[PDB]
Amino acid sequence: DFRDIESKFALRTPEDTAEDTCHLIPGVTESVANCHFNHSSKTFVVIHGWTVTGMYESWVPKLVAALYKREPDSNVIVVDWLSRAQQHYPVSAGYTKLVGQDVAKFMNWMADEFNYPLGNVHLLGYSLGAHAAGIAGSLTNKKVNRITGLDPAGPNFEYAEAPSRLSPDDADFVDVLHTFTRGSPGRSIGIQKPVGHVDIYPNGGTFQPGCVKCSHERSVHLFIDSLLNEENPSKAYRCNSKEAFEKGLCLSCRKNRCNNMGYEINKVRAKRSSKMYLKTRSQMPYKVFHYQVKIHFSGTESNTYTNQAFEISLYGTVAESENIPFTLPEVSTNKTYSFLLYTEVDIGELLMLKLKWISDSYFSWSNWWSSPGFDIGKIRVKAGETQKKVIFCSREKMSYLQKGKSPVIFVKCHD
Amino acid sequence: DFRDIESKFALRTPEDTAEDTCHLIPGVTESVANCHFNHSSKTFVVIHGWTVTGMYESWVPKLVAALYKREPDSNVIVVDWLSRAQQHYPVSAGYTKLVGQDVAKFMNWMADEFNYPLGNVHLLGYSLGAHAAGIAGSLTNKKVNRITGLDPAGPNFEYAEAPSRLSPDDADFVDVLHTFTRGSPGRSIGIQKPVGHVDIYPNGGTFQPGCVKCSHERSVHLFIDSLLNEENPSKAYRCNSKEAFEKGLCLSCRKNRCNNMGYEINKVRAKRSSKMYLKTRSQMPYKVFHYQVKIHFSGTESNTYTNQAFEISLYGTVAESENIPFTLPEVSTNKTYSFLLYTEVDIGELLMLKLKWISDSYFSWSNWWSSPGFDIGKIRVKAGETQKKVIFCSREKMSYLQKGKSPVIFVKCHD
Repeated sequence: DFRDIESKFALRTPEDTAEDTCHLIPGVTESVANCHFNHSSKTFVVIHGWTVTGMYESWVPKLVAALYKREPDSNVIVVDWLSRAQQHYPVSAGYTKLVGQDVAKFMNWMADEFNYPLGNVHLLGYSLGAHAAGIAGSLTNKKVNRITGLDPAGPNFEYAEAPSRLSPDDADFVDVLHTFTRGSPGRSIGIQKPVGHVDIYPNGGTFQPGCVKCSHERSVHLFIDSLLNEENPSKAYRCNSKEAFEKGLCLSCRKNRCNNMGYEINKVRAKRSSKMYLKTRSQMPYKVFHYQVKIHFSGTESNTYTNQAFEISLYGTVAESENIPFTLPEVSTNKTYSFLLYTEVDIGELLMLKLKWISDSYFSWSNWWSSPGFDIGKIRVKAGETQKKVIFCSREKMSYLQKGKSPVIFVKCHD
Repeated sequence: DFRDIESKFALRTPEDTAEDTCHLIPGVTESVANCHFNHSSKTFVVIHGWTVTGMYESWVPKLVAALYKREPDSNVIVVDWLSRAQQHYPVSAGYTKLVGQDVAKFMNWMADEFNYPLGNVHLLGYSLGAHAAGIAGSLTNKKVNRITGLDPAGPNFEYAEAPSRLSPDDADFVDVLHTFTRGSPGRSIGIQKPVGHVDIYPNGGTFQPGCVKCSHERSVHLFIDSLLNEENPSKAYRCNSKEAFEKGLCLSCRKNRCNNMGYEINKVRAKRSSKMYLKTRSQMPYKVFHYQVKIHFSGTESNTYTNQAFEISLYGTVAESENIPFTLPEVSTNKTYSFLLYTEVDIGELLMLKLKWISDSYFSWSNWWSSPGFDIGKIRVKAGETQKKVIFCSREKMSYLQKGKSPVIFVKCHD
């Protein structure tokens, strides 16, 4: 052996939940005999990240079961961070480059022991483990092809240098998921910067409101539910900022302005640190569909903004939605607005649109159980997947805005 | 003069509400000078019917306004029943044939005074006036072409002879409207027999539930709203009985099994005293659309009938309906039922069907807020107008019957 590794190794098997089946000893010894290894196989390696107490991360069994059922003949290896974990948090950040040197010796081992092509390997991890993976990928003699960092750490790595962090040149393709950008960068965990080729801000990137501490457990749950549901990947959209995407002007994707999420990013490289966006549900598998609208208003009386309590329903060929309350901070005459539609079901082909503006909490009455209304019609839509430039229309009576008991309907017409 | 008429005559004008403008004196005197008459015109004559007190029927101004706006250059003439009215009710029935002889001398007058072709005249009336009109049409030397009797009388004319009543041979085409067949034939007003070529039983023919006495008054209202709305006549359907039509097996009209109502009966004669049916609304103009359904049930558990509290909604291209509660006295597994859909609006082309079986009054709970349900799908429909043999289908989840909060949806499919 060259550098005596203190971290114990474990090449895991699908018949293993939360223990070690086969320990791979360091040094150039027997490796394929005790631990099963296939050269014509997939090698996805993980790093256990920062643990405050002495505990192995409880989400490993569902993890290794998910990657083993997703890909047969898989070589999954985990390292023990607890050999150099139970110390101070910046001191653990100091030990990140030593464990990076350890995994550096690891992928330098079979580079000449087995002469691996290193074009079929995967490296992934979270918190300080993803940072050590980025350091190791920065060190690499032969450039690694893929890395999916999960939710990284915070105030230890502030304006650090590129070999000491994740970088686009650290791999052929770098992906990252900032679940938790909430709070101060110098205090809270999470970096507010597009550190990789692509970066994700799920549920706005601040925090998932499902409510444990709910910051990296999400980042592994959406990844495992992305890789299980391989036939319908979640479609992320390139945009400029959080609120610009929330208004919904970044859902065209006529050119490369949108891509998938999770395991398959469709192998698009040479990126300019662009911002890529999603919304998500909470505690059911996360395949939220997206839609954007182009609403039109009219009226010569020129009334102004009052309230944001509006609800809309949707009926379609495949499924149905009851009601989705939303918030529009500006509403007036002769103006076009837009807001996002996040749906838990696949509506599919469209027939008609249902609208219910009761506003029961925020000014339902408005001085005669009715508001001074506008005339609403010619609402256009755009689907978050593929393209749908279709034209709708309204009818005569229910184009008027009315506060409470207002079942406004819409209808498709093509002429 | 041959027979000195006691009834005063009035050839009415559109500038007349409830009075006499021009009195036409009896006997062969001047007739076209004082009262305006055009030979190339339409002559629709009326008879004021039975009045308990001394009163001219208050619905004459809207009547004569409606026939004058419907047909320009119209010769409308009314007689005074009050000359021989204010006596006993069978004694008034005795005077019906004397006023029939009076109007007999009337249409025998210009048969040789002006040599009228008598193929452009109309005779109409109600209560005993329609009976006297039938007697006069039975007497006629040249056969009259048209008569629209309104709601006739009751116990005076029970199993009477054909010259003493309305009959198919009394005219070329005889129409009648039994609004009120409720009660005993020997006590209540109204005959329970197809006295004419066609007969109508509106709202089942018992009574219109709009709630005055609400009987004959209703009759004249549906006739005037039929003649005002000439572009969309109410479509009556030939059937066998009241409940057979109420179940809805008489709405095909592939052959002559349906016709219009009001003024225009499409000139179909030589009838075999068939029963012809309608439903109607109350105190708005009466153009109720009709639909019939072919619902299918399934299930091997073989559950039986419990309740009849079901509600259904309809969404379409043109309009919408909120909910229409109905009653089905038999519901079970693997059985096909049918019930009528009476709508106040024109739904038009169809997209999808909405069903809400809350049954909040009649057993909404059913021991766990849910009932042991059936699987429902493949519902066919048939429009009351023209034909619509279209095929629909259901989806996977909401085919199950559930008591309360049950938004069952349906979808059109053609493959």
